[PDB]
Amino acid sequence: QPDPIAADILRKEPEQETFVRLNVPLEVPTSDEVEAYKCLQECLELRKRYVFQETVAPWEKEEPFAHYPQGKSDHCFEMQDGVVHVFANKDAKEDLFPVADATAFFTDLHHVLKVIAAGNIRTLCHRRLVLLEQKFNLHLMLNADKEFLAQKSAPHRDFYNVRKVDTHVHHSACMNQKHLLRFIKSKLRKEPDEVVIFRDGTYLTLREVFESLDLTGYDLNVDLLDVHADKSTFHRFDKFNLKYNPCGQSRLREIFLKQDNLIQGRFLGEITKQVFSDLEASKYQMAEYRISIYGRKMSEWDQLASWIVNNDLYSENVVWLIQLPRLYNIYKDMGIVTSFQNILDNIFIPLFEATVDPDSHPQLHVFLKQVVGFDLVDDESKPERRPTKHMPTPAQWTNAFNPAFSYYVYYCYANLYVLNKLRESKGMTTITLRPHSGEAGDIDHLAATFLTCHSIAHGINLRKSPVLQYLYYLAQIGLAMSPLSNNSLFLDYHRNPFPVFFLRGLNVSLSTDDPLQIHLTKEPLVEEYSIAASVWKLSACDLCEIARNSVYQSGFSHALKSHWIGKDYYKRGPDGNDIHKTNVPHIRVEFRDTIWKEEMQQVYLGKAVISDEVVP
Amino acid sequence: QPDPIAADILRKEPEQETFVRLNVPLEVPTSDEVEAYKCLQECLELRKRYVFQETVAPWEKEEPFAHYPQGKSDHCFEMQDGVVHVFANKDAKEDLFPVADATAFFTDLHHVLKVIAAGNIRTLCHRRLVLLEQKFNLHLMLNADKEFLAQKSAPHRDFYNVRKVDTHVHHSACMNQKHLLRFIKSKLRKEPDEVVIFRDGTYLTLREVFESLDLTGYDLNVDLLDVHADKSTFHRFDKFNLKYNPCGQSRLREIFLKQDNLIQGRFLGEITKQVFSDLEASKYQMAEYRISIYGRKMSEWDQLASWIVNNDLYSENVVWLIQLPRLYNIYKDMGIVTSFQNILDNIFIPLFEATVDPDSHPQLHVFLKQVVGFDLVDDESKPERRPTKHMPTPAQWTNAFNPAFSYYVYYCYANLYVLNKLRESKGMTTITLRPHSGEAGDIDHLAATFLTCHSIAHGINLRKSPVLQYLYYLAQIGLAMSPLSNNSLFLDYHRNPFPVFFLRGLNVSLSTDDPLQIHLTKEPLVEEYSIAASVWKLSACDLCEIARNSVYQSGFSHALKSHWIGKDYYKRGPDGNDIHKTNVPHIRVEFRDTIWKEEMQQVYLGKAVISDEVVP
Ligand SMILES: O=P(O)(O)OC[C@H]1O[C@@H](n2cnc3c2N=CNC[C@H]3O)[C@H](O)[C@@H]1O
Ligand SMILES: O=P(O)(O)OC[C@H]1O[C@@H](n2cnc3c2N=CNC[C@H]3O)[C@H](O)[C@@H]1O
Ligand SMILES: [Zn+2]
Ligand SMILES: [Zn+2]
Repeated sequence: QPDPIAADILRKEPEQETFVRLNVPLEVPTSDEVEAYKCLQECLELRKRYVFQETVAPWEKEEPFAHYPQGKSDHCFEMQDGVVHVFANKDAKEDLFPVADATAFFTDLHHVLKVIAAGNIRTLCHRRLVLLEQKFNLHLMLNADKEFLAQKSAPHRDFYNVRKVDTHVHHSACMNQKHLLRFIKSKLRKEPDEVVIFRDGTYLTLREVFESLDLTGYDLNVDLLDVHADKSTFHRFDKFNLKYNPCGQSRLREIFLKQDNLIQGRFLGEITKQVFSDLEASKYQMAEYRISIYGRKMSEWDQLASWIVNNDLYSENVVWLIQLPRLYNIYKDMGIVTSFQNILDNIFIPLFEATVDPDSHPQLHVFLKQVVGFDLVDDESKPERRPTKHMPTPAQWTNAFNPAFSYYVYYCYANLYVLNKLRESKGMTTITLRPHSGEAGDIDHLAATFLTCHSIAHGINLRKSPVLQYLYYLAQIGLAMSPLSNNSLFLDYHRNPFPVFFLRGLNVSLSTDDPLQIHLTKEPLVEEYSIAASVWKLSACDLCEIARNSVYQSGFSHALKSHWIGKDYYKRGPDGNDIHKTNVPHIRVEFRDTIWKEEMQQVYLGKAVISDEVVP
Repeated sequence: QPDPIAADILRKEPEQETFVRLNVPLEVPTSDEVEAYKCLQECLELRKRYVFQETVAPWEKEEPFAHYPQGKSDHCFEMQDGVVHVFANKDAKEDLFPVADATAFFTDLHHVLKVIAAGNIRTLCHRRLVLLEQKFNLHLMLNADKEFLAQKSAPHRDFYNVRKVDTHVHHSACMNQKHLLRFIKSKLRKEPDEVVIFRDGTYLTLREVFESLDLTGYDLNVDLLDVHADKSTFHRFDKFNLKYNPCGQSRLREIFLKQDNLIQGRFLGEITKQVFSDLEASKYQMAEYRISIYGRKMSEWDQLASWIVNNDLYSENVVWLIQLPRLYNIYKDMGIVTSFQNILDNIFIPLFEATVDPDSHPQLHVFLKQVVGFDLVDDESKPERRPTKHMPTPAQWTNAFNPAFSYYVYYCYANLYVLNKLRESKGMTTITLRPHSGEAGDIDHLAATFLTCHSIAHGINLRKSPVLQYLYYLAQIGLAMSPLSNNSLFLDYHRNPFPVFFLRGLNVSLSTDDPLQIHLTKEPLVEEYSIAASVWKLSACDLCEIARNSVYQSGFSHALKSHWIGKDYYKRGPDGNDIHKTNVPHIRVEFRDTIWKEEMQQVYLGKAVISDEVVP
C-alpha cells in the first residue's frame, strides 16, 4: 500500500474484525557455525544480566501535583570508586550488595566488541537482516490490503486519534520560532525597562540588552541573533555548544532560553507553559522533553527541581529526562571541578539524598515523580581514546582530557542502577538510562550502549554493523530517531536507515530533536511522520505501527499506557494490542511477533526464552 | 544549498545587501531551422492576440463588505451562437465588436497542435529546456551561498514571514478532518432533534439521519461515512463525482458540505467562517478557494451569491474562483437541460445581467468583487472525440455526449471575455480564466489552454511535450501544482515534474487541492512546501522564490500585492522585487530574468518584444 497522505476514500461495514492472512513458512537447518549463534546468545544474555529492571512491573501495581510530608530515615550512601554503595539502613558490611564493577563491564565490552566484528558472524547477521526485510516485503505483497481493511473495523480510530509520543526532544528547541520570536518581540514592547541581566558592569533593562546588541526588535530572528556577552571574544557556536555548553553563552539566550539565569526562569518557564497548553490542546501528541544537568554544582538538581515547581510545570502529556552533557574537559579548565568523580557526585547524590530523606530535598521529589530517564550527550564525533580494561578510577581521573564514552555510561549506569534498586526498594519512581548513542562516532558506543541501556536516541550507526543491528533486533532495544534532524549535519535524508530499520522490524520511533531549528509547521512531529511517510512511502498501518510503539518505548504510567493503547498492552505479541485504540491490524503485529519468535528460535536454536509479557 | 528544514544557525552583520555573482555567457548562433523559432513566434503571438487583459492595469489605478445602490442602465445582451454580443447601450449593429469566433479558435488550435508535435521543433525545445536546467544548476553551483547570505541582510524576513498563497484549493476539501469531524460530532450532541433534511418521506432531525445511516457518532470518520439517500441504489463514489457531481449525493454531505441544501448552508458556511478566522490567524497564508456552479439552474449564481452575504463570508486572505464541472452529459440525461447552450446561459447571463444593472442582481455584486477567476473541471482522463474545425454550435449540440474539452474552454472563454471587456468598460471587477488543465488526458488540453487562459491548475502533462513546455516557459504561463494530491491517483510523488519545471524556471507554485483528504497537519499547505522542500531538496531562497511567485500568480488587489511583496512588484525583473518583504535574493531573480531575456532573444532572434512591466 504505502503512503497515506494520498489514499482515496472508500467504504464499509466491517463490524467484526479479521486476523488471518498468508503465513509464509521457511525454517532452515544449521551449519557448524552455530558457534556464532552461540556467541549471539552470550551477548544476548550479558545485556540481560545488566540492564536494570523493576523486580515488580507497572501493570502489577499492588488536583495539582506537589507537596506531602514523608520523613522515613534509612541511611548511608558511601560512594566507593564512583559507584555508590548505600549499606543497610543501620550499618552493614555488604550493602544492598549489587552492581558489577567498572572493569568487567569493560572486559565484557571488549567481548561484545570482538564478536561484533568477527568475520563469519558479520556475515550471518547480514544474511539474516536482509532476509528479515524480504519477508516483511513479501508479507506486504500478500497482505497490505488485508491490513488496510482491518483498520476499517475500528471506524473511529485513524491517524490523528492515535496517541503518539515525541520520544526524543530537547527542551528548549521545543518551540516554533514564530511563537518564540513573538514571545520576545512582545515582552520587549509590553515591558522594556525590566532588569533582566547584569553583565558588563551594571544590570541592564530589556531595551538595553537589545540596543546593546544593536540589531534588535522588528529585526530579531532565530538565526545567530544570540550575539553575546558581546564582542570579539572567542566562542564557537556550532550547535552542540549552543545548547550543551552552559557557559560562554549569549544574552537573549541566557534570558529566554535558560533557567539558571537571573530572573530565575520567569521567561523560559513562562514559555514552556504555553507550550504545554497548546500541547495539551491537540490531545494526542506527548513529549519526552530533555532537560540538562551538567554536574558542576551540587545545586543544579534541587536548583532545577524548584524551577519546575515554583512555576507549576506539569502536564499529563509531558515527562522529563535529565541530560548531562559529557563536558568534563571544559569543567576541568574552568577549574570548577577537579576530577571526574566530582560530577558523579553532583548528580548521583543530590538525588539519593532526596531518596533516603524525601524532606531533605522536597519539591525535588515532586519533580522526580516526573523525571523518567537519564539521557547523556554531546557531538558524538569528537575523537576519543577507546578505553582499555585496567582503567583509572573516576577519582584518579584528573588528567586534562574528557573520559571516553563507554566510561561515561558505565559509572552513569551503576549509580543510576544501584540508586534505582532502592527508590524501588522504598517504593518511589525510578529512572531509566536512555543515552543519545550512535549518531556519529565509533561503533563501540552502541556495543556498550547495548549492554547497559533501555531505549537509545540515535542508532544511525547500527547501519554499519550487521551484528549490533541484529542484536538490537532480537533484544528489541528500540530506537528514537530524528531523520529530519540527522539530515542537518551527519546524514543525507534519503540515505538514512530508518525505513530500513523499520522494515526489518527493529523497535524504531520517529522523533524530533530541535523543533525550533528544524520544522516548518505549527505541529512539529506530526510533520515529521508526514514527510517521512512521503519520502519513504509509508501507509497508515505503517505510521500507526510507529506511533503505537513510540508509546511502548515511552516512560509514562501504566494508567495512561492502558488508556492510550490497551489494558492488555503488557502482553507480548498480537493478543496484546487493542486495535480499537491503536488502529493497527492485529495481523501486522501477529506477523511481527511471529517473525521475531522465529528468529529467536533460530538463535537459541530451538531452546527459547519465551516470556509472555513485554517488558516495563 | 538545498533543503532548509535542516540548515544550521550561523551569524551576521550584513546591513547593506549584495547583487553580484558569476554571470555565465554562452550565446549560440543559428541553423536553417530558424523556421521553428519562427513557428514558436506565431504560437507565441496567437496566445497574445487572445488571452484577454485589462486595457488599464491594477497599479495604474486612477468597515464591512456589502451593499450600496447604483442603477445605471446601459443595455442589451443578445447571445448569438454561445457567444454573447452586448450591443451599444441603445441599439447598434456592430456591438462592442470584439471576440474571435469559435471556428478559428479551433483552426488555430490545430495549428498549435501541429507545430507542437512536429519533429524538429520537439527536438529544439527539448535541447533548450534541458539546457535551461543545466544553467540554473551551474548557477546554483556558483552562487547558492551568494544567495544564502543575501537573505541575511533582510534579518526580519524568513519563511514564515513571507506571504504565500494556496493558488489551487477546492472549497469544501479545505478543512482538516479532526476539525470537520469535531464540528459534526458536536453539532449532534449540542442539537440532535433539529430538522436538517427531508429525504425518504419526512423531514428528519439530526439524530435521525445518523441512526438512519446507523454507523454514527463516536464512530463517524471522514472515510466513506457519507453513505447516502441510502441503500443499494447505484452511485459510483470515486472522487471527482464525490465533489464535482451535484446529485446522487449522500446525507451528511448534503447537510455539512454543501450550500444549495435545506438549512440553506447554515452548516457549510458556519464551517467556512472558523476556517477563515484560523486562516486570518497565521496571517501569511492566503487562499484561492474554488466554489462551484453547474449551470443547470439560472438561480445558482444569485443563489450562491446570497449564500456568501447572508453569512458574512469575507476575508482579506480569501478570494474565489467559480468552478463549473464539465458534466453536461449528466445534465442531459436528467432532462434538466436540453442543449449545451443552456449552460452558457446559466452562467454567462445571471452575470451580465448583474453587470448592466447592478441592482437587478444586488449582493451578487458584493460577491463578484470577491470572485477573481473562472475554473472549469472533472476527471481529465474520461475519453473524448477531439473536436474538428467545422464544429456544431452550442445550441446544435443536443446529442447524448459531453462536448470535448477544447469546446468547453472556447465558449467559456469568449463569454468570459466579451463580458470581461465590459465589466472593465463599466469599471467593475473582472474575472480571469484559470482552468484545471493537463493533469491527465490528452495533450491538446494544454495546447488550447495555452492559447486562451491566465494561470492553470495542473500542467503535469507539460512533461510529455517539449514544445508546449517550452512555450509555457517563454510566455511565463504559471502553474498552480498539487504534488501531494497528484500523487494520489495520476502520478507517483517522486516522478512528478514540479522540481524540474522549477529548475527550468517555469512559473510554478505549490498548491493544495483537498486538504481534507490529503494532509496530516493543522497547517495544510505549509506542510506541502515542507515535504516538497524535503524530497526535492529545496533551500529557502527556493521556497521563498516559490511562495513569492505564488502571489504573482494570485488574483488579489494591487493594494495587497504591493504590501505583501513590493510597491515596485509590477516591474518586469529584479528591480521589481523588494527582498525585505520577499526574502529572495535580488540575485536569484536577476539570474532568472536574464536567462529568460536571453531565451526570448534566442527565439525572437534578436528582435524582442521586451516590456518593462510584468502583467496583471
Ligand atoms: O539546532 P540548534 O537550535 O542551534 O541547537 C541544537 C541543540 O539541540 C540538541 N540536539 C539537536 N540535534 C541533536 C541534539 N542532541 C544531541 N545530539 C544530536 C541530536 O540529538 C543539541 O543538544 C544542541 O545543543
Ligand atoms: O479527495 P475527496 O476529499 O473524496 O474529494 C476530491 C474532490 O476535490 C477536488 N479535487 C481533488 N484533486 C483534484 C481536484 N480537482 C480537480 N481535479 C484533480 C485535482 O485538482 C475534486 O473536485 C474532487 O471532487
Ligand atoms: Zn537529540
Ligand atoms: Zn484541483
